Amino acid sequence: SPGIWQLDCTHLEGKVILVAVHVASGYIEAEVIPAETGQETAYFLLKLAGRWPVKTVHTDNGSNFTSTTVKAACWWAGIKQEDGIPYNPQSQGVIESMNKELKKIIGQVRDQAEHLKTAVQMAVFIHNHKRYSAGERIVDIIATDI
Amino acid sequence: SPGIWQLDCTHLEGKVILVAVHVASGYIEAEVIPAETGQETAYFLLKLAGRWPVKTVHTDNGSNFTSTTVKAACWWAGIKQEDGIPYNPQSQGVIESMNKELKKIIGQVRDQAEHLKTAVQMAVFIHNHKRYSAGERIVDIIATDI
Ligand SMILES: NCCCCCC(=O)N[C@H]1Cc2ccccc2/C1=C\c1ccc2c(c1C(=O)O)OCO2
Ligand SMILES: NCCCCCC(=O)N[C@H]1Cc2ccccc2/C1=C\c1ccc2c(c1C(=O)O)OCO2
Ligand SMILES: [Cl-]
Ligand SMILES: [Cl-]
Repeated sequence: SPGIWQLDCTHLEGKVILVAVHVASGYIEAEVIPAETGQETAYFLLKLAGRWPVKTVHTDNGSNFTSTTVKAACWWAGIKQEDGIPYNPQSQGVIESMNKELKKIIGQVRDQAEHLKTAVQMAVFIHNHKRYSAGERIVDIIATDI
Repeated sequence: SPGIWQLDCTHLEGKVILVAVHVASGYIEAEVIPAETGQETAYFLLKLAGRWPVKTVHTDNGSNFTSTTVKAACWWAGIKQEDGIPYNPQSQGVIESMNKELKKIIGQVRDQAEHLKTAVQMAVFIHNHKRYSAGERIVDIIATDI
């Protein structure tokens, strides 16, 4: 549980927002990319795994699950790559709710930033600090595990 | 102490590697940028502060300390922007040692990656996982503070 992350891909302004959610805490990292490719996903996962102890990733779709580049990154970083099938159906709705929430925050900050990527990082900040906070929960969870 | 970070800028392959070090743990985040500008530094700090509880940043030079864009980002993210003058002289040497270590790791992985940015993120991963590890220390420090 402390090492479980879920990938999530959402769209805004003709661009793609790639999100990793730490399932147990709701803590997120996110980036804007031109389109979701195996290459982009692989690089994103490498970044994530260097920063937090990522044991398992539930991939966001079958293309990323199949991607040899994503598989290479998961091998390199010691990540167990799994499907993201919502066997528990309240998963769908929670990811949906998070995308809606993130887009709302992005709209609330959008005019403070020239570029979407900046607004997305502002949204990450607000989400992870919002009150415990998600940032507090992830640290506590991992510390307890260690 | 749990909230103190130090910026560090080093060079490789005609490119710039921007590093943030969590002083109490040795944990790092890093990115490759074409050149160190206020814009790049500001964006990097926004990303960092959304991901960890960044209270104080010791800036890497006077240009970034002066930059209105960096000041704007620090204001936005609630970061106290400070100078990075090594009042304690063992700071210089520790940062110097870290840059040497990072470049060594980059060389050890460089052939596994087409692009420098990938090698740098591999180096971040190896550095933060190397055995406690820096990743374990930062989590414990912050958890104790919370
Ligand atoms: N629509 C009006 C926009 C006017 C811009 C106002 C303004 O200075 N924003 C600051 C606030 C702020 C808070 C935190 C971080 C950046 C920024 C800002 C700019 C900025 C800086 C670097 C970047 C950026 C942008 C960006 O602006 O996105 O993009 C990638 O690297
Ligand atoms: N001697 C040359 C080696 C040829 C490449 C070998 C190879 O497949 N590396 C994997 C291993 C690996 C481990 C972790 C993450 C990426 C990669 C790799 C590629 C890669 C993927 C996405 C990217 C990249 C690269 C990149 O290659 O940098 O760049 C930005 O997004
Ligand atoms: Cl946080
Ligand atoms: Cl780690």
